[PDB]
Amino acid sequence: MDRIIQSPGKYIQGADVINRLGEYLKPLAERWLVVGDKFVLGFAQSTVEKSFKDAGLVVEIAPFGGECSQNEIDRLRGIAETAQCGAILGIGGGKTLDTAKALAHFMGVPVAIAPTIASTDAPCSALSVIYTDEGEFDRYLLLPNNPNMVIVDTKIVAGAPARLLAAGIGDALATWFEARACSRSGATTMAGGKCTQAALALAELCYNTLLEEGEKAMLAAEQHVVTPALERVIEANTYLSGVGFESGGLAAAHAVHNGLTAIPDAHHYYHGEKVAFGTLTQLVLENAPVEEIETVAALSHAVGLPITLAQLDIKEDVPAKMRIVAEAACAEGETIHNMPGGATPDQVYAALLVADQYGQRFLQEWE
Amino acid sequence: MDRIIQSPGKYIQGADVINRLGEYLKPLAERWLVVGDKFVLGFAQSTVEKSFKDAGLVVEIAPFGGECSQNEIDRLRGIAETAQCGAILGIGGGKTLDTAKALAHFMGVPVAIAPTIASTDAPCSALSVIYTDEGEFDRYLLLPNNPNMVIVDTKIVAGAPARLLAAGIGDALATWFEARACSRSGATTMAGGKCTQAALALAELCYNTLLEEGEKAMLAAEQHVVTPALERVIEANTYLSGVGFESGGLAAAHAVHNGLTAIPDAHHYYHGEKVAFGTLTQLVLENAPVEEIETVAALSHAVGLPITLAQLDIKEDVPAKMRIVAEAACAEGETIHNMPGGATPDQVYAALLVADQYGQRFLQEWE
Amino acid sequence: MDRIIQSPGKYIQGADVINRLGEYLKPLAERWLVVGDKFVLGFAQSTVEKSFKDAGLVVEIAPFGGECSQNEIDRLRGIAETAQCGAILGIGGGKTLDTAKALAHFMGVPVAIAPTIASTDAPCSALSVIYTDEGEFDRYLLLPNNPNMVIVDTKIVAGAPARLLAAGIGDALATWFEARACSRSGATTMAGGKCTQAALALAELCYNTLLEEGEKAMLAAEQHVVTPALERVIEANTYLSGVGFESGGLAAAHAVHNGLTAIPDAHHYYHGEKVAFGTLTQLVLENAPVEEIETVAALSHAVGLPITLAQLDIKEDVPAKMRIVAEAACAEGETIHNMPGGATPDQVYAALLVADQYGQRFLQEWE
Amino acid sequence: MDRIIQSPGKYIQGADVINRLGEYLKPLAERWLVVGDKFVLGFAQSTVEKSFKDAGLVVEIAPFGGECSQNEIDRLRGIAETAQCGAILGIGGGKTLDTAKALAHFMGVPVAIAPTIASTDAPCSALSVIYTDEGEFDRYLLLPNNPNMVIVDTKIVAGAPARLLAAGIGDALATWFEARACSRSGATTMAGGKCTQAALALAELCYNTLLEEGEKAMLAAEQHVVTPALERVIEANTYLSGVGFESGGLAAAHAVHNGLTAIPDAHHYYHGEKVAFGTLTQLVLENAPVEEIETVAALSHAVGLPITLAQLDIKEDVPAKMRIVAEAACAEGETIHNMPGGATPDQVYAALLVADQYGQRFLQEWE
Amino acid sequence: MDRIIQSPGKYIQGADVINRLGEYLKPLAERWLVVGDKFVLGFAQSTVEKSFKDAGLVVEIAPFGGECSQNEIDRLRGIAETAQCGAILGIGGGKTLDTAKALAHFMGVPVAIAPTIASTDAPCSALSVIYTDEGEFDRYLLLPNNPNMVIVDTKIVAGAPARLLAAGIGDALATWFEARACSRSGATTMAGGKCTQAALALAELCYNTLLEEGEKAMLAAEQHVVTPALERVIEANTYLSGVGFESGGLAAAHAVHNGLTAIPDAHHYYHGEKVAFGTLTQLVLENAPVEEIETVAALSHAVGLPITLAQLDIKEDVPAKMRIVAEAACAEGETIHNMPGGATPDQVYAALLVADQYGQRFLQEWE
Ligand SMILES: [Zn+2]
Ligand SMILES: [Zn+2]
Ligand SMILES: [Zn+2]
Ligand SMILES: [Zn+2]
Ligand SMILES: [Zn+2]
Repeated sequence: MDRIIQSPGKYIQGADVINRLGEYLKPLAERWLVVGDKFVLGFAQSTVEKSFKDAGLVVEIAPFGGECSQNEIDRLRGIAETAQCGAILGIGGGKTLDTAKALAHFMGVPVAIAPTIASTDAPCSALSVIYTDEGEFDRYLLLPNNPNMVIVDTKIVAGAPARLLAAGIGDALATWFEARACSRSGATTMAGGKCTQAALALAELCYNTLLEEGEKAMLAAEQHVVTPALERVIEANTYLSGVGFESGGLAAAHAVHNGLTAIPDAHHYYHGEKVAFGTLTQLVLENAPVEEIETVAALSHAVGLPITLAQLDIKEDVPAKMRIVAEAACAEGETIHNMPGGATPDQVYAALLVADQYGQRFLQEWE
Repeated sequence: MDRIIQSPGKYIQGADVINRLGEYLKPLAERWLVVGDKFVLGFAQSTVEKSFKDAGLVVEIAPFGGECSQNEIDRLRGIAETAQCGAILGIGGGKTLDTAKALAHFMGVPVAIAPTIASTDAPCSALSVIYTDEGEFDRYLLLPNNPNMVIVDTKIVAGAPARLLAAGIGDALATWFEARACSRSGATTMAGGKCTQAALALAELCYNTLLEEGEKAMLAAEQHVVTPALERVIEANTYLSGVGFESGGLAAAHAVHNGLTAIPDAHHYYHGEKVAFGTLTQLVLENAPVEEIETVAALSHAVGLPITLAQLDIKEDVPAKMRIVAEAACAEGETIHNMPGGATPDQVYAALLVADQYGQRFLQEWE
Repeated sequence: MDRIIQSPGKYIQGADVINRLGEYLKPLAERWLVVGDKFVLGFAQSTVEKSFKDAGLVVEIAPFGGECSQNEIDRLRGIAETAQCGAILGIGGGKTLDTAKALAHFMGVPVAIAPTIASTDAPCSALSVIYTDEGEFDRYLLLPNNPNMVIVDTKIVAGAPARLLAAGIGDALATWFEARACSRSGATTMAGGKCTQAALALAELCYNTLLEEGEKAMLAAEQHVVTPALERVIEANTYLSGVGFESGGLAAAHAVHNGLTAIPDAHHYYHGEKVAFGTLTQLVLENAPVEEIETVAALSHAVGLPITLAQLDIKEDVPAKMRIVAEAACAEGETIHNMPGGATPDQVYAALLVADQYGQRFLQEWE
Repeated sequence: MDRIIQSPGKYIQGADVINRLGEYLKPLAERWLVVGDKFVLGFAQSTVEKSFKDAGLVVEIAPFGGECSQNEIDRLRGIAETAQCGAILGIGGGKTLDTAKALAHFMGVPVAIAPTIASTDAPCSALSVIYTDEGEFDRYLLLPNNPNMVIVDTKIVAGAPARLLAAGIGDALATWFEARACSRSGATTMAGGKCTQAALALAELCYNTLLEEGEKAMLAAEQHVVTPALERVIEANTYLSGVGFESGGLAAAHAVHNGLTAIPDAHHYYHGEKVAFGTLTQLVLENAPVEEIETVAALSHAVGLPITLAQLDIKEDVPAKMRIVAEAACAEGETIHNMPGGATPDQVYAALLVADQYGQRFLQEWE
Repeated sequence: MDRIIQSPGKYIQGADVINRLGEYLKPLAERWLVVGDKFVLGFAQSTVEKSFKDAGLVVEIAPFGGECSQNEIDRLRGIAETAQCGAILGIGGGKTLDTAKALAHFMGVPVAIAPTIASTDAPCSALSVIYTDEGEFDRYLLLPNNPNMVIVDTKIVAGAPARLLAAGIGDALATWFEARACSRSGATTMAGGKCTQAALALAELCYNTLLEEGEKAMLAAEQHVVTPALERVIEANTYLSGVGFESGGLAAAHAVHNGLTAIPDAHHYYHGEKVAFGTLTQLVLENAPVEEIETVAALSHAVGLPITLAQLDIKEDVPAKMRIVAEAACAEGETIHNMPGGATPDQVYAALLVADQYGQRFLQEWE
């Protein structure tokens, strides 16, 4: 069929770049509503308003309620209309950015996304994961276009807990392996077409960047300072992993992540930490070479990601729980079917237990 | 500085994709202005009208004057304002596409670009090219956004004259060496910042795609058929070249192309045919290793591109003419100053004469 | 799915091996029906009768009608029931061996296969190609088991025309590429399942043996002497190629070969000669790397196989004839759908014209 | 000599494949006798009867006594003849399968072999192994042909004790070294001739598979689940090890195995466990390179196989017990003579003590 | 710019070479002033006077005060002028050698430099290093030419404390990384121009020598004996490190060294010991590949050099003391600007903390 690649129109990243929000956003619109994370605004609202004023723009700073509900979308739209805003800027965590994207869609205005943590691949994407109130996956919610601009302040991001950066590494570690399987299987990407050569290049660039700079970036994040290794990992976590998964395809890792949410044991863990184990489960499922799985297992453990089920607090009734996880992964419309050859709930259940047994041996041999 | 990458929102390519212009373009607008020249609508108008009709879209045909003049934009803006057009769709060659991107800027509406040839990297960029009369350079006129959508029909491109695909390979072969040179020097790219890891990976992917698929794509182009090698080169000529040049950087290869237009001898040669010689010039200028120059010289000769000044019909008064080219290439605002250490016109003059010597010997002793 | 590999019960190979047909076939049955045409029985009958007599076996000679038709199998059935034969020995070429294979199936008796040429991979397979009485194709008859015993006399094969051995190399040379395609796409082999690791091992062993012994074997072939290189190409032409295609899978090359049969120009050319050009076409279709295509075209030229359409006497009205070959190859049930991603007739048409252009240039620059 | 390769007619493996036993066995006969051990029929009988009945077949379930004796073969021959059985299906472990294969031979009917464990290379072979009543090796009993079908349910095999899969790895691990030895010496294989290229590739593929998948398979075996690595190892344990030892040849490894049965100490250890030490002994005997011995020693220990005599419970009066093993291995009719340059009992005695010291040191440095 | 490489006129090294000081110095002058520290003349004076006297030279022994002050230079200038001295010979450590070189400059006479330790790259250079009286870096004082002769007695150097040879390794270890940085950025070297090829080869040769001979040399140093490895390291510590830093350029390593002198904690540590941590800091700053950082960290620790701040006694109030180091390194007139893309004090501060964490972890895994 057709080959399609989607991208945000502009990706900018740099230290203290929120000082330049005004100059970068001015071409898009003149009247902006800012849906700001309460924590981000507590320490930076002054400089955001100054950045806009110095560029001759008008702002309506709107503290984000916290949840990405339709109530909150409606409330924010009223503010935006009363102020006659022509574009939305979301700045903060994922729930903040997902709201800004939904708002600007309903208002048919351009959107700017400014993540303040590099913990998932969601920002650049034209997507949204819809979740039941029990913490279990439901559906992917698509949007007609990607954000117009993504702006990443690497100094703000370096301030977050390093666990968040590692969770982004976990979500990005999957990119190459799931896009590669979609290429092998002739699967359709979330952009609606076959793989381009470009998307597969970025997905493989993502994986290699994490291998070469993951541990060094983790060192800078713990000190909350910016080094070039950190910059590269933030780009891998945001642009590369975003364009890679959307335009290269999802497969077993994210299906296993959605399957893990169907049990409450790992509810208190981040997206990327569950994806980290889904990658390892995909490598067993597709019988990756022993050298490949050892590398992925070693980098994952080197940044604190879980490589066994106990590290996601799954410790009792493991078999019963893994049947639920496996059936959930194989549900209708799930991405596990993009695996070369496909996968059966008996097959995913096997890989779960075997990935776990492999992770346990690696932690033993590391001592 | 910040690191910035720009891209069209969506890039689609595939065989007979014009039949699906309706469904791809619908989420962007409903009432469209189709801009094309007599030849282009000769074979497309019927299928374009039908695709938009079955999708519930209103289409307004508007033949093109052949040149990207301000009078043509206002004229087309009138027809579009009268028909209440929501988006502009340009279909055809560079002039048509540059017109459609310039028009939709003034009207403040989305644009879709449907190139019917892969001969320059212009389609994806947020850039026109401003020239003189009889002469051929003025400046680079910038744009605020990249095209909303680029849709390349590979069956249409396969029907074009193969010489036009070699021109595209010429314009694209320069991408990696110019972006590499900007990475080595810290040059600001036309996206406004430093190189992203992503921009450099697509620029290198462009070079390797031409190396591995270039001649295979030419076999298909001369038979006017679509093979996977042809699709890969089309993507390298359009998307990889367009993003790689604009977000990777320009250097001496396009400055020397721009100087080659200050003399009249090569006016009957295409854009990428003169870039082909500017790439070799830059490889002499930067003293690229011999294995690198030979590889670029051999591929260029394999697809019919010029590697000497006589192949651009410059056979008389060569030093005096090359002094004009050199002085033009080093003019203020030209991109040759992005080379590591810069470039004096004495050194560009040197590089032109030595590059021409190299090609003469390659055509003799090294083929 | 299940993974299945099928093989003949015993494959025996040696010089002057028909002298030992009696002791090899003795444990299967005592009364044997020997099917063979006039030419083969002309040089083999006396030797078969001696070997069977000294071994204590009973022979019933049954001269072969010449066609592998249903009526010819029925006729040989009556003859074989009247002589109360316990097994069937077919000796000679394809249509004979195919007739003996199907006859022993309907009679529920062992079969031995004694090829006197190594020109196709048919002998070892559990398949008989059934023609009408007048000689037109009828159906592919799938047998439930492979030949109980296959006995190849290398000296007899050395005496045959060398053009036949080169045709065998053509048929075998498709083995590795077609099975690798079926592995990538997950196709079902003619053995009813997915690829075993063993079948793909033998498929690739076949390809390397042709690369390493092909030229050396043809020297022994044209001198009608037996050398170890000839003994290896015979094994590759018979057992490796046979299990390779049946348990590894068929794809574009044999599909394209059937399409060439629709064109009447290449009628006076052999199976493997048409298959050789089918392999080149598949390599263009699947965009195999230039180094791979070059290696295959070089080996094909070294053994006299056709790498252009004019070497198959297809010189006039080429675009019309290729549209017929392409339609015939993409027909229902034809193995082109085993390609990764499948192939449309327009894609197979394109590959056919480009593969021909490639071989033309290879022939031109090799001289 | 003639080069000969034998094989079972059809090899099938898959998870839950006993559900499809009927369709696979359909073309062989309508009325089947099922020889099953009492334990195996406990979980399999109900499923077998449904698979046969739904396929339009007729089954007669005959529980297996436990031993492969002539009295047991005669007793089962009665049941089959009274029930007018057209073929024999054995299902279970080695003694069941060996019985089935013999019974079908005397009745002159086809046989299907469904092994429920992958612990030995004997399924798929056209032979039995004769023993005394003290436990010492007697001879090999050769059958005329290999089984008609071998059907391996991988889910059933994963449920077996993991020690049995490791015993299969120990048996299969010798395949390559003994076939390579026979090729080097030009010995005659159990299939009656010289090595074919096909058999050496299958022998080597066996070794490489165990190296690459052996540890991943033991993870899934110990969880009693099916992963692609466990399936590859089962195919290596059964088909590759089967064709490889029979048509690639035996040498010192199995000779040294038979010697170890001449002493009572290693009676509690399975077949493949003693073959494991035989392979190390052969590697000392033929003076394998120190990197080759270590790789084999490491893989053996990684899956629990003995690499010292004490791990075979041979701990007292070792030089006495090894002289017995040495002369037993060197006896008339043993394969030790297939070693390049042969081997005297003094030489094998040397290799036994030295291999033991090697493994003791390998284990000592496991700290 | 112009490419420039400076050097001392003659570099001589050998065991017991102070016995030959006279013949080597003969052509420079007949009447010499010998500036010697009181300790150095203790073992050297008697030998020096005999080497000079036997060579027909005339010597005036002037004991060195201890400091390189103008009052000391004037005092020695008096002694020399009264004794009608034609050249100056300094013999001892850094302050003696720096004094000798300055004195000869004011008198306009030749100078010979005989270093008794190999702890720094300053012998051979055409410069002094100016300091405050608290211990903080002031500036560099440039001399017009390099010394006329540098004569290094390797036996004398082997008698020095081994810690001093390791300090020379720490100084020399930076030569390649700083010259490579200056080459990359196109910075101007201390010799006034751009890097020559000769200087980069000497810079890289320095690094490779320390890698290959560093540990072997520290064995002989700690035994105070002369081996070829100790001689190669002395040449790398003195000549290669000398020409390499002066005509290859300085960057972040020595800039970070000067910062560490802005705080009092690391005062008990020699020059090269603080440069050792500066090299690690530069390697973080420029984001060197993780294999390059580790090789340098490993070699440093192998010879006793600091790879953490605590090993420089910087243990309390670290973020405070590092901000001082950072701004000191980034001051005007410092070489940090020679880094590709330069470096802000925030960036150097990042690199200081991160490098420290890296070394702490390198050391932690030393168990
Ligand atoms: Zn994710
Ligand atoms: Zn261009
Ligand atoms: Zn064929
Ligand atoms: Zn065995
Ligand atoms: Zn220094």
